[PDB]
Amino acid sequence: RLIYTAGGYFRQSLSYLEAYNPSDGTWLRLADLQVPRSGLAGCVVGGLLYAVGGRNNSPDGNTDSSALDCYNPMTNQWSPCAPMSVPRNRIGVGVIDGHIYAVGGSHGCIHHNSVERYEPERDEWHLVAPMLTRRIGVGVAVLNRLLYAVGGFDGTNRLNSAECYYPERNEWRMITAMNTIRSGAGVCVLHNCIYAAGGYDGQDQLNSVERYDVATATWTFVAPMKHRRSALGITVHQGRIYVLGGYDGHTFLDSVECYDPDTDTWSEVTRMTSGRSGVGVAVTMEPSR
Repeated sequence: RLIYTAGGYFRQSLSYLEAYNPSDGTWLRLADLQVPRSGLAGCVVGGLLYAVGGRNNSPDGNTDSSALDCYNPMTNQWSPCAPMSVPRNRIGVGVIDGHIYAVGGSHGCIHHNSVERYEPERDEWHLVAPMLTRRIGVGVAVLNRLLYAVGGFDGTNRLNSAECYYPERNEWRMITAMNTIRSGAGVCVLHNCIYAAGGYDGQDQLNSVERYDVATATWTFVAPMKHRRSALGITVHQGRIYVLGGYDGHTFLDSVECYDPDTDTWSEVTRMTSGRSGVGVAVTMEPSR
């Protein structure tokens, strides 16, 4: 029931965990991340909210993060998990069958093509087959138990290419590229389509939104957001898409926009308590309190 946003960046990495109630209007302030992190991803397995990778930008210094941390709304408490094999700033993650897949990201000057899988019931990570492409700022979505990695930055070029991970074959296969090159887009799975919203093509922050249909293996341009934004947070709540924050080339946005697929329209629904980009976002049960 609530939209949780963890971490982010507002001229320094942030610790915030805040949850938006799309009915009430309210933002709830919850327990801070142990460590401030930007460029992380969020996901939910078995009701727990996971914060994965990212980077700690502080005045004391900067360090990419391999950390996995788990938040429990019934206790309003964070607990650490076993970390990834490598730090991963600007990671994408997706969940297949109760397992968390960590995709791409960077570590200093290394641009990962590696991919690894977390099993919550054993608190253990294992490497899986690497992507065909090094991708940082990669968008990740799962559609029909397949894991898609969309766009990103390979360290030299930004990418419109997409590829598809078959968990039980353990291999990646290229699929149809998007219309638009995008790093730091919001990618999620609505109904039966993969959406890719915003991002950065190396010249402009983007407001366009496109969506992949597996059946026709085709990307179709849809209604664009109101605000160009890169490094936005994104999630799906009650059959609608929410995008949070991001960076428009000048300001760190607090704008939250909501996409209604039955009307193909975006509208602004709230403002975050403060502008930020690079947050981790996901949906789970509201805190007991």
